[PDB]
Amino acid sequence: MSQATSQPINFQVQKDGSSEKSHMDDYMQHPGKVIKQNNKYYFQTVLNNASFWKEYKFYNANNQELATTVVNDNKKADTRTINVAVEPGYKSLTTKVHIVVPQINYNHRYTTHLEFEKAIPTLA
Ligand code: COH
Repeated sequence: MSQATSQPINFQVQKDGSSEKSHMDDYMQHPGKVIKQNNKYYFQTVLNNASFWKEYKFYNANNQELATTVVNDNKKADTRTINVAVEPGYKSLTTKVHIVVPQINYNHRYTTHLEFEKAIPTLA
């Protein structure tokens, strides 16, 4: 068995090398969610046009890997809900994504940074 507690958390995806909004921010839903599940913490986020995201990896500011788990795939809406393993106090994530839109031959790898509105909290 598992027990889980959650609250909303907002964020903005910003450009590599910059504090500017990345257009990647438009491809994730807002706000996200922080979940505490069996004393483990997740940032739960919804990817828009999920079919375009060929690969994605998340890291903390110190380059540690943050495992992801798929919790929903909605074919009709073309969305994917994922949990990203995080820890209380995290303020930003680095993301590396491989985006492919084959009808327009768009095929690119990007690094961005996802900035939480406040640090991931401790939850009860
Ligand atoms: C998951 C995020 C994501 C998706 C789904 C996506 C899918 C799509 C898509 C779908 C049909 C279209 C028409 C575009 C069109 C563009 N993308 Co993106 N790209 C995305 C993340 C990026 C990133 C990252 C950049 C680099 C600049 C930035 O905004 O961070 C980018 C840059 C662009 C640029 C160059 C402008 C620049 O500032 O360099 C065009 C044009 N785009 N891309």
